[PDB]
Amino acid sequence: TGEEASAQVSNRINIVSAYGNVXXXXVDYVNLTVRQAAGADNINLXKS
Amino acid sequence: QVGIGTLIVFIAMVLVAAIAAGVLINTAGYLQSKGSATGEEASAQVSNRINIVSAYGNVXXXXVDYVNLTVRQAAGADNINLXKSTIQWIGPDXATTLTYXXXXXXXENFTTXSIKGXXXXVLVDQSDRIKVIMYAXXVXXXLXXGXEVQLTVTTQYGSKTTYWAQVPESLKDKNAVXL
Amino acid sequence: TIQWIGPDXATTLTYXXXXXXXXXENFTTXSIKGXXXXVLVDQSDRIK
Ligand SMILES: *[C@@H]1O[C@H](CO)[C@@H](O[C@@H]2O[C@H](C(=O)O)[C@@H](O[C@@H]3O[C@@H](C(=O)O)[C@@H](O[C@@H]4O[C@H](C(=O)O)[C@@H](O)[C@H](O)[C@H]4OS(=O)(=O)O)[C@H](OS(=O)(=O)O)[C@H]3O)[C@H](O)[C@H]2O)[C@H](O)[C@H]1O
Ligand SMILES: *[C@@H]1O[C@H](CO)[C@@H](O[C@@H]2O[C@H](C(=O)O)[C@@H](O[C@@H]3O[C@@H](C(=O)O)[C@@H](O[C@@H]4O[C@H](C(=O)O)[C@@H](O)[C@H](O)[C@H]4OS(=O)(=O)O)[C@H](OS(=O)(=O)O)[C@H]3O)[C@H](O)[C@H]2O)[C@H](O)[C@H]1O
Repeated sequence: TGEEASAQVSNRINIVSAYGNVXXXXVDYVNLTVRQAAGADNINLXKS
Repeated sequence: QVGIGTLIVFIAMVLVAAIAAGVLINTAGYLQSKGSATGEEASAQVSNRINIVSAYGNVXXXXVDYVNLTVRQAAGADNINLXKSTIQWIGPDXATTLTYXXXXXXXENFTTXSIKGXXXXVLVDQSDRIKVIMYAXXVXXXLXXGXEVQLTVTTQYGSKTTYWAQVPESLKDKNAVXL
Repeated sequence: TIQWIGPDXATTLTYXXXXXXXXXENFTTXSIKGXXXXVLVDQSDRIK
């Protein structure tokens, strides 16, 4: 319990910026650039 | 315990302060770029201007059928492109807004010719004069003796220069006049 | 069991079989992450 609780609080994703392609007159994609927060461990982006 | 409880909360508080410090600096980042751009463009609006040196036109039969303007850089202005610029024509008949027609005689458009300089559309230097060419019988009817025209040469940045072109009282025995 | 202290009623909702749009005073669970759609196995499971 002690290990998992600290992992819950600390392991976090930080979003740097967001951009998307635009065709004709409508945004057809939404892309984000993410990074792990301060002191975080390995963050798998499939179980997320 | 209180020792265990304190450490977990302390971990959260530095993260919260990190987020709080994050928004403050980044918001200042956007305001920096927006502020700097506003200062430059506003300064360019006041400074970059056009001065009309003199105006003249051809005389056929008994009607001034061209209006030619000799423009020059204003005091302290930067490059003045004459294609992205526009000129208003409040004549005795029509009241339209002319634009650049690349190469012409020009219907409802104006042309340049470069009196002096290394460009025929840009006022790069301070000593370079460009001739703005305007067709009278194309934008409207051929000007008659007395018909005054009001012209405002609007630069891209927004600065305006107004010149009132007044055809001489009598057009007898003269091939060209000074409007 | 889920207790619904709402603005009008106040009941205790129990689970019902896969019956959406007809779920009266019951609640239904549709899986979001995982193989099981009624039980949370590991930390990565998410159920709606
Ligand atoms: C969010 O981020 C995603 C990241 O993928 C991004 O998605 C891409 O957007 C591209 C564009 O719309 O910006 C798409 O580009 C097209 O497909 C590429 C590829 O095939 O996937 C490239 O394809 C070649 O294009 C040439 C060209 O002459 O058109 C064609 O001969 C042929 O379709 C392809 O030939 S190839 O290169 O020999 O394979 C090309 O883009 S490029 O690689 O940047 O030059 C585009 O045709 C891309 O498919 C898409 O996944 C979103 O846009 C973001 O919002
Ligand atoms: C305002 O500024 C504009 C700037 O364009 C100016 O426009 C010009 O005005 C000239 C004149 O009316 O002052 C026009 O001149 C005529 O056309 C020229 C050219 O063809 O465009 C020249 O034409 C030749 O002249 C010979 C000559 O012996 O007279 C003739 O054989 C024949 O007309 C033409 O033969 S050619 O060259 O083989 O084609 C001539 O003017 S010139 O070049 O100055 O000597 C005139 O005939 C000119 O067309 C027009 O753009 C306005 O006048 C200003 O008010």
